[PDB]
Amino acid sequence: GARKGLVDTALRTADSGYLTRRLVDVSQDVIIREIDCGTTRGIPVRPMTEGSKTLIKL
DNA sequence: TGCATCCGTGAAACAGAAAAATTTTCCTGAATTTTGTATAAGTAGCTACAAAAT
Repeated sequence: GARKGLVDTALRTADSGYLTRRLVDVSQDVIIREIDCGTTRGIPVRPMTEGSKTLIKL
């Protein structure tokens, strides 16, 4: 096991860093620019509730 | 035509030559001090001198 665990590690290290690096690239400059905005629509929410297990107190 | 493969990504030659270069020489030339040298007064000195304070 332990080996497996190891070599893995040695990898998913990058894999992450990699991401962000994308993420940040794609999501790089949504900067708050502006209080005016407008609109009154949004979106709903509800606790996350796999099975009666409710993951997240709303 | 979805389905092959399949690009290519993110992770030792020489001798004889010559001609160059270069480079030491020169020289020189001039340019550039210094000094001589005047220079010319004015001088600031300086040296007596005089009356009047130790």
